[PDB]
Amino acid sequence: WIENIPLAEEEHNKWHQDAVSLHLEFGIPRTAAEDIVQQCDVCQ
Amino acid sequence: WIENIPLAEEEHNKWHQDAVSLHLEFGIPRTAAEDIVQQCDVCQENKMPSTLRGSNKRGIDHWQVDYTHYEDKIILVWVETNSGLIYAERVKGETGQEFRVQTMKWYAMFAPKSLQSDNGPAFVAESTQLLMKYLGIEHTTGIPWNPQSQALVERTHQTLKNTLEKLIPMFNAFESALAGTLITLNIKRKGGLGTSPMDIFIFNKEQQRIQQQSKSKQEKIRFCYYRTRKRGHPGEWQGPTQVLWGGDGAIVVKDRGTDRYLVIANKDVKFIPPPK
Amino acid sequence: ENIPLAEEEHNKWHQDAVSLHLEFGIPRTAAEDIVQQCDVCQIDHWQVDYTHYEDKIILVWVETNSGLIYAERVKGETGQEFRVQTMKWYAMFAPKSLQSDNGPAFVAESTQLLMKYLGIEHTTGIPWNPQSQALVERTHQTLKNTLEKLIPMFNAFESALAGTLITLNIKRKGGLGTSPMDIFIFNKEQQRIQQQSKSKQEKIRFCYYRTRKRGHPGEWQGPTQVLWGGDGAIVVKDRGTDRYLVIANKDVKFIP
Amino acid sequence: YRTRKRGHPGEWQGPTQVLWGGDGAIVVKDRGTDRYLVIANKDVKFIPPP
Amino acid sequence: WIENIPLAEEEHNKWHQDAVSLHLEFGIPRTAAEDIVQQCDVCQENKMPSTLRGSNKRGIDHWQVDYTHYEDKIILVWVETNSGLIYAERVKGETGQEFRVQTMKWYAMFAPKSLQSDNGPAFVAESTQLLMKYLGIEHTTGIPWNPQSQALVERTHQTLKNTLEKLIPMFNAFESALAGTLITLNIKRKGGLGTSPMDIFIFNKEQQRIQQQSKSKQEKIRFCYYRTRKRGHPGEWQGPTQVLWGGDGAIVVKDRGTDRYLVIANKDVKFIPPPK
Amino acid sequence: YRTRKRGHPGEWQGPTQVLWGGDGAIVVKDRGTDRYLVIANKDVKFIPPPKEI
Amino acid sequence: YRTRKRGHPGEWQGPTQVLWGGDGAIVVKDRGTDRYLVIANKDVKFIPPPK
DNA sequence: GCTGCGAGATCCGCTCCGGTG
DNA sequence: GCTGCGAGATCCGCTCCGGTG
DNA sequence: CACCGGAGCGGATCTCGCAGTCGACCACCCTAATCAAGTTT
DNA sequence: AAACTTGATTAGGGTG
Repeated sequence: WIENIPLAEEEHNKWHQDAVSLHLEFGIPRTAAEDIVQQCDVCQ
Repeated sequence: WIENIPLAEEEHNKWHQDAVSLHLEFGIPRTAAEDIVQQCDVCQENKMPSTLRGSNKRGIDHWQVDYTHYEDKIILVWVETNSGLIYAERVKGETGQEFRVQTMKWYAMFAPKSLQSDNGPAFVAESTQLLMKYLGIEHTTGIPWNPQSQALVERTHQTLKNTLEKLIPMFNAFESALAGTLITLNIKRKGGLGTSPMDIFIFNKEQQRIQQQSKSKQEKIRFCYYRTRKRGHPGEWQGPTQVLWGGDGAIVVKDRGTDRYLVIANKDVKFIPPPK
Repeated sequence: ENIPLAEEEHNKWHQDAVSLHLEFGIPRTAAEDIVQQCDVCQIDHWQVDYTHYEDKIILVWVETNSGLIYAERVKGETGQEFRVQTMKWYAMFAPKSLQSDNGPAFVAESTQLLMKYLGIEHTTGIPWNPQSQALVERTHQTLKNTLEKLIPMFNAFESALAGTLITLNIKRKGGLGTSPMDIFIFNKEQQRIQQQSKSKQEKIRFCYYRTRKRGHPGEWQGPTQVLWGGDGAIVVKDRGTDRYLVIANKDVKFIP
Repeated sequence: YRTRKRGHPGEWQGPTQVLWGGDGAIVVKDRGTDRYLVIANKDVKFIPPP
Repeated sequence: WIENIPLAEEEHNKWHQDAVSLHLEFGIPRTAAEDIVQQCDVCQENKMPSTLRGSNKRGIDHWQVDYTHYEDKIILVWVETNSGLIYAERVKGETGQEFRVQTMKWYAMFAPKSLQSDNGPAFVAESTQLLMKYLGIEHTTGIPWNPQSQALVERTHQTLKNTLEKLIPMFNAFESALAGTLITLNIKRKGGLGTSPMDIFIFNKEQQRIQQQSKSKQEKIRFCYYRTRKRGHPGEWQGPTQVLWGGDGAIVVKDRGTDRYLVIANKDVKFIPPPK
Repeated sequence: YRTRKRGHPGEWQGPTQVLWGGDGAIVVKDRGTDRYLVIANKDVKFIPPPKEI
Repeated sequence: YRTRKRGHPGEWQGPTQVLWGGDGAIVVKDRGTDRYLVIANKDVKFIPPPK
């Protein structure tokens, strides 16, 4: 989780998927993933 | 706060706190804040196991026992699980042979079908176990450092010893007073609807009569499909199996998948027409 | 209430109170009251014997009706030991009443007292009933026969004693696969339903009563006893017919 | 009967209706939720109404 | 039909049973059938005292303490009642002199106003008591062999020792780890609204201030009256007392009769007009 | 997990895996004896599965 | 499914699996004797699907 | 393959009966 | 002249947001 | 646009340890080191 | 006369 969770935060800035996709990739919290995608200006 | 988190994480790694205070002061979502101490070593280590546990109502004639040392008197105690009618007897030694004889007596008083009992050697003894087996009976093991599986017998050791303290001066015999306590709580203790355990055991022996159960076979079976809705959309009838018993608005059924009895509301039932 | 209709049938046919209970599903102390109140024919009721086997005094307990029993090894036939034994025996059951001979432990003052302490009908006397006595005899014969089967097989005499108690009370069955256990049990059911439902409530009450003719209330009649007060009903004998009747409590005037 | 309760077995519940006898459990309605359920027969205590 | 009762009474005096079975079999009213065992000696004597009890958070600056042996380390623990912020310190001996010094320290850290503490001799010591007195402070006695008045300090001995088991490897010092636990639960434990005890103590010290508290005297008083209904019929008005504070639909008042604060719904109030 | 010797509980041990779950106690393997065991929940200190991994 | 004795149709049995669809009959196991069996489609009543 | 429950004493709410302006 | 509440795991009663016959 | 579902948090439910260091001596059942008693190539 | 198996009587591990 909390080792996955930063790394996915790193990786979304690269690869910009769904929060869904990272929840389902890394097995993180989805809502945190959603927080990244919102806090990711790029998908915004 | 999403990136406050590694610092908050550090502050757990430093200062090792609850998911809450950490959640709030770092102002995050709390749930991964719990996944902290899930992922902590330290705080993961030393927490206690909150665990409720359970005792078994279990079976008609299913039983539970422990020996007693009342006033330096070994008293071995014969105590039902389901409706918790009991028996006991004073004993000179706890030994497996002695024990085996005691249970021969008490077993002969009834058709006790099974048992929970602890790690005491006489319970545990080889020919004791072979005797349960010899008679086609289920011993089960009260386990180390759980009197609590042995709950009721210890409970009743309480109840009984209170009653002893009443009655024993009234008698020549301690063991007639033992009879008196035995009498009373297997009988004279009556409650709810004002019924003993004895009521309930014996009643249920009438209730558990095999001939009646065998007889109900003549009553009709139907089968029924149940099915399951994913995003609103019910599955195939899963399978089709007997309406074990119908209720109003739902039924009794088994999932062979679990091999376990189950409900289906009568809307998600298919009624399956008769042969004809 | 089926009790007065059962009484209607017995007044005709003169059966056993057994089959009155069984036929009509009434109480058995009701039924026993009928046969005792039926001049033509005019539970939890036991008999004991100590018995010697292999130089082992054994106390025995024999229900007079189901025929179900109990027995236990005895050191000596003393009143006091026996007083303990009937503590334990009453422990296993809810016995009402008893027969026995005049045996000293039985007749003894603290023993008879103890029956009274338990509210029991004890009867010592030369036990005279071939109904009972035949069965007690069959019991002891069958019994020590079954000892002679079982006792080699067991570490304990009292375990094999247990064995015979099983054999006869449980494993031994008849009719529809009923052991005297099953009998006894089933009797305790409805009897302890009726006993709670009835005898505890009210005793020795009279009333005036009437009979509705096409729903037209009769004259008030009696005074007669309230024999069994029912739920919304009672039981009464109309003195003229020598027959029992159900009367609804509205057609009752209870005589205070 | 008793079910999940606070955790695992709660405190006892009902008295309810003994509807269908099975092996090891049976279904009784929850008066609270009006809902048919199951109680392990080790979570049961059987009773005659009156 | 209540003349069965003395015999039933005897049957309790003999056979000592529940009010119910006795009630039913003797077929009486049950309630005096309970008054039996109320009046029994035998079935009575031996009953247990069902008693809930209570703890006192008490007023601000009211405190509670016990020593704790942690890993053979005397640690004397300084634990508030009301908002339960705490302190503790490791000690070499429990002694009254040592103790007296410890409390000098901790007392100096605050304005702790009172105490609950047990029968431990150092708590109890003469000059200890004289020291509380010397400073105008209320000791109160944890009674002997009841930790439960000493509740929170034992509770916290739990909490703390869990935290010790975490932290102590992280430090040179056991007592720096003691500082760490101290830190955390007096601070870092934060909950509800995400606040420490430290929050609450200190806050309340701001709210425990005398001047704003004394300033409010300028605000108006009115007095007000009350009466009591016997079989529905209210008494005379039982005098006038200050409306200590008014609420909506009721107020704050004292009965001098009890010398205790009280409510009156504003209908049973007389408002008493001003001087003028 | 831990175990009772004259009642005296063991130290916390392993840790290892939930094999069969039950309410209040489970099945687990003793690594030392390679043997299955039933442990009182009280003496079961729960862990999430992945451990360090 | 049912079975005949001297042509006399036995009582219906199952419901069961159509173990294989045949022409004029099918395959079924007897749950009682644990044996595959064929039943002529007249001695069969097929069961409609969940609808 | 095994699981905490019941007894004791209080405290509040609901029902039936009676008193008050 | 004084009073068991607190730490630790689990779960139902609710809402906010997304998917779709 | 109505209905069901995944994710979220306040509230609710259950079990338990703080009480100084803990063992000392019993009774039962099961397992094991050690000594005594025979033969057999 | 070395080795080979089995019964007897006190010392340790799990349970009231």
